[PDB]
Amino acid sequence: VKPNYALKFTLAGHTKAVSSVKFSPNGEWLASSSADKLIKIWGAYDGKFEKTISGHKLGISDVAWSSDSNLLVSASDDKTLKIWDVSSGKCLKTLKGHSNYVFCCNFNPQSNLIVSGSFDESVRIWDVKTGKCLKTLPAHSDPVSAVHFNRDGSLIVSSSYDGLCRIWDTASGQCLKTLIDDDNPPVSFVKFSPNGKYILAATLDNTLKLWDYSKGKCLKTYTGHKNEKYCIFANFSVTGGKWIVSGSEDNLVYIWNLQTKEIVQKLQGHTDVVISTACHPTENIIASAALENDKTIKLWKSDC
Repeated sequence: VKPNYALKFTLAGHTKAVSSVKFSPNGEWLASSSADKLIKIWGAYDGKFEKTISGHKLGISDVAWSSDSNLLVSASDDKTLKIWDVSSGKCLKTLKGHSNYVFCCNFNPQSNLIVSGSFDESVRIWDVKTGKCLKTLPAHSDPVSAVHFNRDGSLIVSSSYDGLCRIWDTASGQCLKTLIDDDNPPVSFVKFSPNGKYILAATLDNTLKLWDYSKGKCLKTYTGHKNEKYCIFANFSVTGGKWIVSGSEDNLVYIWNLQTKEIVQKLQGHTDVVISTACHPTENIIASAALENDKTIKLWKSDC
């Protein structure tokens, strides 16, 4: 069994590279962020433009949705994050504290906390209600590329150019596990698996790895794509067959069988690096976004 993702819509509007795409947890919306300093909201099923959200002073690297789909948080080169009310488009809070570019962000599932990572090498944990920084973790010795909470919010995972992944207890901010290989290329992406038992990590050695972080064992490896420079997001696709999905520096979306590690589809259409992909929470739909030769988001649909 293999998927048959086909292009359904191309979403144009951004005027520089598109950095991140995320489906809302209710499935209704797609949010995109860009080097053009803007967030755009689009209908998830037909790609219909909904609104533009503005206020950052420099490019945006990432966006993330609250669990109730009512808030977004964005991470900017302007050294701040902003919390946005999606309905009004208004900036509710500006999160100040990082000393350089903020690259990545996420709400916890509870959505009372935001986690962020920065070029400044720290991971910060922020109170959503007040906008205050609760903890600064001395997380890494090089830029932080990704941050993610697990399903119950009790853990955070971070990746860095220092070649490490680290697992942090949310409440205490203590490091519970450091994952360190024999060689240490930059770790460009990480997230927990749906069940929270594994982490999926990308390295700038053109490789994605699935790890049991408790046991420190690499269970699966996914290769054949191009990823030596950009911090490209990956995903577990779980609405149909169980796949791994990633963008690639050869302008394609790659899809792998999670168990066999075989490449099952390569989606062709973008004209620049595919830096972000997202999988819809209930339907077999992928959103992909590309850098400045392209500037578009594509929506793809499969029967499985």
